[PDB]
Amino acid sequence: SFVEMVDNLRGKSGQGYYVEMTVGSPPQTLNILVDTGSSNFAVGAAPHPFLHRYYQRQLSSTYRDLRKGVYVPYTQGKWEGELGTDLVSIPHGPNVTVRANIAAITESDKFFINGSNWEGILGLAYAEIARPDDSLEPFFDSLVKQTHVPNLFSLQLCGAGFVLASVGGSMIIGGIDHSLYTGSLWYTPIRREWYYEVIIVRVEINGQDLKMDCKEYNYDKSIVDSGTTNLRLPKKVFEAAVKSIKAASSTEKFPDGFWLGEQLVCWQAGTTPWNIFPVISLYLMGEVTNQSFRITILPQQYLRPCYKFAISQSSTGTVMGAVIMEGFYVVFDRARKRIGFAVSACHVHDEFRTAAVEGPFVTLDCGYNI
Ligand SMILES: CN1C(=O)[C@@](c2ccccc2)([C@]23C[C@H]4C[C@H](C[C@H](C4)C2)C3)N=C1N
Repeated sequence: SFVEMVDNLRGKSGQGYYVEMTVGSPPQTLNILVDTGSSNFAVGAAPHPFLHRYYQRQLSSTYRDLRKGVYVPYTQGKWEGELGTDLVSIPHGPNVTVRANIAAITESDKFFINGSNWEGILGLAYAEIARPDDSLEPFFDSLVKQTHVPNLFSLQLCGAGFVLASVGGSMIIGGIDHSLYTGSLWYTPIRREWYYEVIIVRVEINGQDLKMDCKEYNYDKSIVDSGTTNLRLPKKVFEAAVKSIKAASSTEKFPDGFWLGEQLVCWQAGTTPWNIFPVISLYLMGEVTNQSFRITILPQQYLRPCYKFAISQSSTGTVMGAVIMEGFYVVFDRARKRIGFAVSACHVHDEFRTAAVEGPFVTLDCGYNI
């Protein structure tokens, strides 16, 4: 039953969402970040100043060494680990246990987050981007293969809403929980199975079309990534977006340090002039060629709590992260190579606007080949 997976996600604002998992025998309890933007099940497996718990392979009777190291450098930092398998469960997920690949993180740099309360990450993307290579079967692949769990999962990230603020959410594994969304689910095709890649065909700020060649929206790719807090946009699209948002909220302006996601902006006790900030609609390619649908997000989503501007620039394509997912119920339909969006039952909104998922919208080549 999906009811037992509701609210199985926790986290601190901007520090990601984690689900509780157990690894090894006896079950070692660990909080594991849900990451649709990577493909490795990787867990702290050695002491670390930010870690209060970690995976201890020696304490596990069911641990099996793969005798193989793995080195994962990335832009912001890195982590190194040792490959092995062990029994893995999600106490508030499917009532199953699977033998999955586990990257035991023995050393890392700027990977773990102070006070985040998670001790590892669950890469939910595809084998193509797994480390060291695509032969290391990702967790969800192992789960589907070893169990009767449907090849599909869905994320309802709720955020906070009215010490870093606490967020809640749900990861429904193996199906769709209809109590988690209202209205209709709209599907955009997963362009290719590595990241969860999609195509954005149009963008609007307060109804105003950005009027850009749609290739710019997906340059060099667009992905859905729960492991990213912000909505991240390619340079050219980011600037056009910020310009439009600066204009719409012209009435009393802010420091450019705020627009850069650096500085924060403060009112007090529900005096925030939400109405001054525009809505943002991303049109995603529909399942039918010349069709599309839009998801519309409020300032309550892209201003995260005093608030920070949760829209930032990208040199690696569009990243639809938490702040865009938080308005909606997102279905990662791997079995049908598509991603569904629907208005979330928990999305934050005032009494004049609401996050929306609306389609269809017709057009009369938006992908960035590879
Ligand atoms: C964009 N992104 C990352 O940089 C991160 C990552 C980097 C390298 C390997 C695997 C995953 C990361 C995961 C977690 C949360 C956040 C900071 C840090 C730790 C890297 C994103 N996961 C996402 N989606």
